[PDB]
Amino acid sequence: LECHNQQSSQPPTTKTCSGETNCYKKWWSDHRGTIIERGCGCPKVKPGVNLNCCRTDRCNN
Repeated sequence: LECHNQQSSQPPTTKTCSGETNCYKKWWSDHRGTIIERGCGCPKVKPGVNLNCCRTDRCNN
């Protein structure tokens, strides 16, 4: 499964995951900025932080 890797405002980078056939994206705004991060798997959705789980390729962008 090929999903994105870049975070925050990085370039369009992807990578193949092994065993894991899922990817998720998490982001959260700060004082005067926005932090973004993606990866494979599906963590727990915590309150205050944005997170999205999907099973689509590069779905975590």
